[PDB]
Amino acid sequence: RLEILDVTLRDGEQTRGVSFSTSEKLNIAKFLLQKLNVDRVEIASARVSKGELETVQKIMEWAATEQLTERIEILGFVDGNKTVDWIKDSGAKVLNLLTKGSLHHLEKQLGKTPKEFFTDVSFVIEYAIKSGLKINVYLEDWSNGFRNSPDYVKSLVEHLSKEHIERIFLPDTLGVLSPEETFQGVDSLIQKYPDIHFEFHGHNDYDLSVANSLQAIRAGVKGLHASINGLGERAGNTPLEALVTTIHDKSNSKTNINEIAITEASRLVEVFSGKRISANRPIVGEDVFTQTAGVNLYANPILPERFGRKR
Amino acid sequence: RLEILDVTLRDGEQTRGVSFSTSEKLNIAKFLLQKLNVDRVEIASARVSKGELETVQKIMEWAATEQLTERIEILGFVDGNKTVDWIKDSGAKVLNLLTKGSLHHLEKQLGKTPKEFFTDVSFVIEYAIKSGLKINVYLEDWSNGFRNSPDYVKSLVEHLSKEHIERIFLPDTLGVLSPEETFQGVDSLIQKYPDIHFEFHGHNDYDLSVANSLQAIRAGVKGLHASINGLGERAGNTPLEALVTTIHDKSNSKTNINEIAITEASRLVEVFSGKRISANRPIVGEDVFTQTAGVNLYANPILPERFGRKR
Ligand SMILES: CC(=O)SCCNC(=O)CCNC(=O)[C@H](O)C(C)(C)COP(=O)(O)OP(=O)(O)OC[C@H]1O[C@@H](n2cnc3c(N)ncnc32)[C@H](O)[C@@H]1OP(=O)(O)O
Ligand SMILES: CC(=O)SCCNC(=O)CCNC(=O)[C@H](O)C(C)(C)COP(=O)(O)OP(=O)(O)OC[C@H]1O[C@@H](n2cnc3c(N)ncnc32)[C@H](O)[C@@H]1OP(=O)(O)O
Ligand SMILES: [Zn+2]
Ligand SMILES: [Zn+2]
Repeated sequence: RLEILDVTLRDGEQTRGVSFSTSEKLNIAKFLLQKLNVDRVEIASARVSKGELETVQKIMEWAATEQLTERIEILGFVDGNKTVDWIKDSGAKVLNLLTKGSLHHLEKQLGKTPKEFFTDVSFVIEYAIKSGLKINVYLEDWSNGFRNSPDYVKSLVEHLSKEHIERIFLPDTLGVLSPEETFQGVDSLIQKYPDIHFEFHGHNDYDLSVANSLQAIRAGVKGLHASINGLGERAGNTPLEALVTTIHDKSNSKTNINEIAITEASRLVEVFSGKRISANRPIVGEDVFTQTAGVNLYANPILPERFGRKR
Repeated sequence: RLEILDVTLRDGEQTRGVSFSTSEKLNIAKFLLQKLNVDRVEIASARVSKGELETVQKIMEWAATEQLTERIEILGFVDGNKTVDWIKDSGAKVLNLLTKGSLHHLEKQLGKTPKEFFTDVSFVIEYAIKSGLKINVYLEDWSNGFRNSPDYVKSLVEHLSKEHIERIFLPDTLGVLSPEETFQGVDSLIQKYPDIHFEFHGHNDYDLSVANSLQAIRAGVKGLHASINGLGERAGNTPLEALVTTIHDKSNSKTNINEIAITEASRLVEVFSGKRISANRPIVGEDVFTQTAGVNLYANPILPERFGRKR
């Protein structure tokens, strides 16, 4: 009853020193969709470069072969026709539009009016639909936007509700929210728009992302974003492995993820990305199942074979 | 207004492949108390072995030299006179007694009665006081105990309240609590015993320890336990660096920790302990301040120089 969007290949790629080859991205994409069973994957950003375009084409060639094309998503921008054209040629059929979720960002980067910007947005969604694509919209910096420019944010959502988009994404872009705050901002929107599919997208700057994610689930979110090993730009995104385990054991909601493929997904991403995880990394670290001082008295609901390890 | 107990040298030492030399423990102890300014440090477990006894003696020799002896604490057990004798010779003046916080543990390990066990407990506290020591009591497995054997737990606390101990520790020994749960169990006790100093001690098995810790602060806790780099047996203890930053920015409570010594405390522990931290480790990872894709628009309250880095 909860969709899971993995942004490991995109948001996770932005990380310093990390860059996946076409072979690695295809390998990871196949695993997450077929083995780990994550609902969808965000494999790239449009207009990044050629090669990245080729990469998306191969994955779409494959994804088509497997009736999964609708499960791949591309991060795009409000640039008129450039993003949609790029995604059009890539082979991908889904665009996750990046819009300004804070009045502060809109003015300091674009220097536009909520009216002007909404027109630019409507064009892109308009042109995207016209081009056979589906659209999800990111309210970038929403975490700061609903706390400082709550009006701009309400009109932006008000505008997107009159548009034909699949989902609206509420990201803690700078990862500055506490769980109480995440609940407020999300509850605020879900209660005004009970018919829109919202998904929370947290970042782990204060090591609160999965806790925040839980509160978002309380507020009424229908999906969550996460990356393997919490790969991402700063402290990374919400760590997929701990989020799912936490959703399964500490919430009445469910997920379609196969807990058993969790250890391999991690090893895969760790090797290919080249970013080592600590031995104590929750659920997925090397020594996380080892209790040397504990002298089934100290049995934890977190067992090695539950995640495809030690058996 | 919130005490911080660092268990990096003890609970953190239990970790697989980790063992600090007398020189390293002294170095870390001095830094945490003098530089990082953590209220107290738990440097060892009594009766572990000789050498560890020597180590505590040197630190006490030093701590005395600096009028800090009352800030060092030793993990002890309910063994009659053995623990108190050991701590007596060590030089340490504070004992953190390990008691059974769950009826399940008491019976499956000791096979004793709440009455019998309380008598053994009262002896140790009795004999400890008689020996010039101060006492804090750990309700081991409390996280499972207040959810399954809430009665045993209420009498245990009821008994400890009639004793002359400094504080009572509420540990999520197996790290299985959600923030909502942590609030319930802690609020439950604080409301029955408004005059006792309770401290939460979380573990990061679900990557919820600092979120749990925040709720404990809500419930009315007066202190928190944590380890540098979240060092600890399984997923480790609550990560000190993220806890403090989170307490400072996301709660109305305060701490006496010097945020500036945070990066060095981490490097110190990482090297000496030999457990590498990931580059994305919140607040304290190598690339945690780097945003390569972010194109002061993306200014986070988490700056490098705030923690003694990049300047
Ligand atoms: C949640 C918790 O922290 S559970 C804590 C359990 N144990 C500890 O904290 C002690 C940690 N031990 C050490 O650091 C040891 O020096 C090591 C591990 C480095 C090397 O020796 P080990 O034998 O591996 O240590 P071990 O794992 O046995 O430590 C457990 C200690 O708990 C002691 N213990 C636990 N309950 C009792 C009790 N009721 N009465 C007496 N001793 C007890 C055990 O006796 C042992 O100490 P001792 O056998 O030397 O007297
Ligand atoms: C919260 C966020 O995720 S902010 C996202 C910002 N940027 C991205 O997501 C794109 C990531 N870029 C890449 O992966 C690149 O291929 C790299 C970094 C690997 C190598 O090239 P770089 O130049 O370093 O990428 P860069 O950091 O510039 O990426 C930013 C992109 O946002 C694009 N962009 C942002 N806003 C707009 C806009 N309003 N109109 C057009 N393009 C925009 C920039 O143009 C750039 O893409 P482009 O210059 O190729 O058209
Ligand atoms: Zn993001
Ligand atoms: Zn512990």
